[PDB]
Amino acid sequence: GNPWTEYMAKYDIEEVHGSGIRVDLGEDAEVAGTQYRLPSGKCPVFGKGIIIENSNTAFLTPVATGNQYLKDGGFAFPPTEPLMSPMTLDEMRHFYKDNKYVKNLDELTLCSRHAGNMIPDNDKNSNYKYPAVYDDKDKKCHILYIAAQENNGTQQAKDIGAGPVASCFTTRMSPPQQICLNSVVNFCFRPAKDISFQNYAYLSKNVVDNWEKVCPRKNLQNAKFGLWVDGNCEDIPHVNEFPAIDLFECNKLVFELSASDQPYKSHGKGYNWGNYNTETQKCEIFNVKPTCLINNAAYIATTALSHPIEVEG
Repeated sequence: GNPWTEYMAKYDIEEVHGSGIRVDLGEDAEVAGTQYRLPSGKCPVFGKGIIIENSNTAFLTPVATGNQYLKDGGFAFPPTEPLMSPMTLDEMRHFYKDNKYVKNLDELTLCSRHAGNMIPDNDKNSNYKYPAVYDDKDKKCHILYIAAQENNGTQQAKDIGAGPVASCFTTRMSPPQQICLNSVVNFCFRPAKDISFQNYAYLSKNVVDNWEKVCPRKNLQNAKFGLWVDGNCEDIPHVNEFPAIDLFECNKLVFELSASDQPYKSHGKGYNWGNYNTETQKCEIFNVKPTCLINNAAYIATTALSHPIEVEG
C-alpha cells in the first residue's frame, strides 16, 4: 500500500548499489592464485575523490614510477604504449569504434568499461577490473592503478585494496593486445568529497549501463526522506543531527559516515542518507532505507552517492 515504491527504488542503496560508498571493496578477485579486494558498487559515487595527506599531489596524478629522487605520484595508471589512461571521451569513442557494443553508452559507463578492459597479465581468466574516475569537466577517463581508497596507519595492505603488482596487461577486447607500463611501479590517504572533486565520479567495474535511471544523482529539493507507515510518510525514527552550513557540507558528512568496506564488507549498509534542513542548517543522517518522501519546504534530501551540489524538483 505504498505509492512511493517505484520512485524510492533508487534510494535503496543496499539493492541498487550493493557495496560500500566511502570505501568500496565489496568483491574479491584472484590474480594468479592471490585474492585481492576491489570496488564493486553498481552506482557512480558523485564528487568522491582521494586526499593524499602531507601532499599537494592530486590523486588523479599517475602512480609514481622509476627510482628518481623525489619520486611522487597519485593513483592513476602510468603511461603505457599505446596510452590507455587518461583518455578523453572522444578518444574512447574512437578507440572502441570497431566495438559495436559501446554504441549508445553514456560517458560514465564507457569510462568504467574502458578501465575494465585491462587484465592483470598474470591471469587471463581473472575477473579483476580496475576502478576509474571520470572528470565531467575535462571529459576525461582516468583508470586507477591503485584500488585502495583509505590508508591512515602484506595482507593488511591487501585488506585495504592494495592491488596486484602488475607491469603488463592484456585487453579483454579482441583482437587481444598486451600493454605494459613504460617503467616499473614503486603514503597515507583518505576518501572525501572535496569541492575540487565536484566534477568527478568514482566508478567501480560494476557501474550499470542504466545508472541514470536506477541510481541517485540529484538531491531532492523541498523533500525529506521518510518511512511509509499506515498510509502516512513518517519521519525517520532515529537520526544523528550535525551542523552543516549548506547542502555540500551535509552531503560531505553523509559520505564520511556512509557504508564503508574498510577493515569487512558492508554490502551497502550504512549511514547513507541525509535530510538537510536549510533553515536550521542541520544535517540529519540515518542508516535505514527511506521508503517515501515528506513535503517540507525547508529540507533537501541527499545520499552519500548523490552529487554534493546538484538539486532537482
